[PDB]
Amino acid sequence: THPIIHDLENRYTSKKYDPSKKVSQEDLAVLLEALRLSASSINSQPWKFIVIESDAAKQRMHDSFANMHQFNQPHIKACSHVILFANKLSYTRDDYDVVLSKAVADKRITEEQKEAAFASFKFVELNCDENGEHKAWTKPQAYLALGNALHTLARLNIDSTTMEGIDPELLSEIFADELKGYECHVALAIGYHHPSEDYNASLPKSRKAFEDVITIL
Amino acid sequence: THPIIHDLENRYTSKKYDPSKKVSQEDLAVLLEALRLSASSINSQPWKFIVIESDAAKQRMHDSFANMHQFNQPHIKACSHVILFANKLSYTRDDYDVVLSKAVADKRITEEQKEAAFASFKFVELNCDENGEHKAWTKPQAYLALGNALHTLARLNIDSTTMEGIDPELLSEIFADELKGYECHVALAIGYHHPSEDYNASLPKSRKAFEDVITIL
Ligand SMILES: Cc1cc2nc3c(=O)[nH]c(=O)nc-3n(C[C@H](O)[C@H](O)[C@H](O)COP(=O)(O)O)c2cc1C
Ligand SMILES: Cc1cc2nc3c(=O)[nH]c(=O)nc-3n(C[C@H](O)[C@H](O)[C@H](O)COP(=O)(O)O)c2cc1C
Ligand SMILES: O=c1cc(O)c2ccccc2o1
Ligand SMILES: O=c1cc(O)c2ccccc2o1
Repeated sequence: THPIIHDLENRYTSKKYDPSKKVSQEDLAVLLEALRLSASSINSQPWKFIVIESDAAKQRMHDSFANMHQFNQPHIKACSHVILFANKLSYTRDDYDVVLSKAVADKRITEEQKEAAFASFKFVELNCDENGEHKAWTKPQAYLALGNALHTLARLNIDSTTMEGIDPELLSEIFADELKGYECHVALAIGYHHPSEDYNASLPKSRKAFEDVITIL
Repeated sequence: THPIIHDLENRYTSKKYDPSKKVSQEDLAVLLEALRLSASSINSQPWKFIVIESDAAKQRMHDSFANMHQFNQPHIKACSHVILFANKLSYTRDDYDVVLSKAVADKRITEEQKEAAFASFKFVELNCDENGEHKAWTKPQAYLALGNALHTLARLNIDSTTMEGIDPELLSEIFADELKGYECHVALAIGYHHPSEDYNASLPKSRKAFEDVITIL
């Protein structure tokens, strides 16, 4: 099988973890750097990836399922790490300056061209919603990073469970300081599936027929 | 360098294509199958990938830049193929029926279980607009597929240019029948960069400091 297809046909959504296997620091570092290298509109990187690693952090995450989507709760303490994909509520010219400044430092643009580079920010200004927030534009960038992450995990042979069945309001309360100026609509548990109780590991993958999703013109 | 990091450090946004090189059908088939295998919330697959391959289709795509984002227009005819990432405006039970029916046909589930599988559709009603549109939920799923595609292209060593600088309104007119019931906010040109005029090929990649985007708890 072609290596790319093999990876995408073999990755799946784990439904039960093995609490005695942890992701190595070597593998976790690759995943985190892969997330950092994700592409985004105008190199905005309007995101923050929060890694729930410690027992104390896991308890806090565990508690965010207090009143909603409890079918996802058992994974928190059983898996190795949980990653929160946070997207910025509003993206300002100041946030953008952080990017442009770094670009001047990395030698991709000149300080003179920097001011000239601020014109690409108009693209952000046009995507400003009712309340003056850009969350409808920043959230999709974070999902792009998530797609990158899922492909990355398939290559490292690490199991995962993407989760939209979370409580964003309660997460913003529990991780108050960390999610300041951001929102979190999706989290990702990673680890190693349970050898006998992860029933999804044995089910066939199902997707729509090629002609139902692809059109060639 | 670690294979995953090498791929992500070496892929970049091409700013000029070589019109004499096309993507092979073998490579195109891998990319399209990779898009099809993308994960999505509840396996909804609320997307359609439209491939602009023929000269006639390229002309239509070329014409969608008549009003705006002219800086992106030259790539259309120069590159090999353009892929439109379309997301569904509203996701219904009939839409989910198609997913569940294919799941049954894929032996993933049984007809009896197909009836109980619709209980997962409750999560789609949770993203219904005041207008009844789920575009704020479907668009992020399409961006996840895009993140998957960008990683896939890095593995195949094919150049690309993601494009949000497009005209969704003009696209809806030009690709009237193909996009009925969908919207398209991002397209992707693929091909091979111009050997000497693609200036971005020689510029360093720039991303925010690890500490600025990643928090470990
Ligand atoms: C954005 C997103 C959110 C999802 N949320 C959940 C979730 O809350 N719980 C879980 O069990 N699975 C969740 N999934 C898993 C999907 O059901 C799964 O990706 C889809 O059925 C395709 O199956 P595979 O992932 O097994 O290929 C989610 C997936 C995506 C991409
Ligand atoms: C969603 C999205 C839309 C983008 N739109 C454009 C576009 O219209 N034109 C183009 O030249 N670059 C576009 N880019 C490219 C980004 O500027 C580029 O990904 C970011 O600067 C990081 O650089 P790299 O992609 O070279 O790593 C887009 C990227 C993303 C992910
Ligand atoms: O030069 C660019 C680069 C971008 O990332 C971009 C994004 C959205 C709109 C237009 C754009 O123009
Ligand atoms: O069983 C599932 C599968 C999903 O993909 C999902 C998505 C969002 C909310 C809850 C969910 O529960």
